[PDB]
Parts: sequence; structure tokens; C-alpha cells
Amino acid sequence: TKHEYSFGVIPIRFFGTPDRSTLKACFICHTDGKHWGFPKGHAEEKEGPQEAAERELVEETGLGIVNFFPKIFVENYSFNDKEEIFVRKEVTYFLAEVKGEVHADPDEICDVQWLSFQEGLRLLNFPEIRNIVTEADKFVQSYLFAS
Repeated sequence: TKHEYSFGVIPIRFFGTPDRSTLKACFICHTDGKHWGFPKGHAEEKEGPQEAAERELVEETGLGIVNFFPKIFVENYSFNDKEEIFVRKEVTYFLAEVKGEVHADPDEICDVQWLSFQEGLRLLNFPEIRNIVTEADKFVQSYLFAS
């Protein structure tokens, strides 16, 4: 009955050295009810999904895009809001190597945690995104690592 659409970026960087490095994503904790997610939001009218994703990233974190990977991830949810209205919601995540350091607003954001996807799977509770994180880890493993 009510449809919502959101667009976000999974922000990653590689940390370490040519000898040892780890691919980590920027996990954000939202004071909005205390749960982990990635920078995401609605598209402003006329704005492409990718532009919306880059804009939200920037607004929430001050990071900049270095490059996007050729891949998106999608999750769908259904729930009820204030007026017991039925909301089918679809969220589209891009994946991007990112530069700069984080500048979060303490009002919106409770914590910022750089973890590998496996670190995140092992250590964090994030039902909104577990599937997304699982898929992303599978993707970067075949896309970026030997074979």
C-alpha cells in the first residue's frame, strides 16, 4: 500500500600493507533506535540512485568516493508505521572504495566501526543488512582475490 525506496553506499577501504592487508567496511550505528547500517537515504526528486547514494554517504560521514565497484545489492522489507500503514521498502546498496576520514554528527550517529565483512558477521547484530554483508563478502572475494 505504501512503497519506499532508499539508496546507500557500503564504504570500504583496504587497511595495512602489501604484506598484510584487510578489506573493511564502515559500519554506522544510528541513534535512530540503536542498530547498525550503512549510509543510505531517499533520492531527491530527479536524482539517480547512485547520486542519491553518494550524497547520503557524504552527508552522513564526510567520506568521498574513490571508485565504485560494478555491483549493487538489494534487500526488501515489509512493516507497519505510525498509522498502522503497510510499508513495502526496498533498499539498494552500491559498493565503493572511499577516501577521507569520518565526521559524524553525535546526534544522528552513535558509533563508527571499520570491520571486515566477516568481522562484522561474527561481531555485530544487524538484521537489516546481514544478507547484504554476506553477499558483499562473497562478491569481493571472487572479484578481487586470486583465481
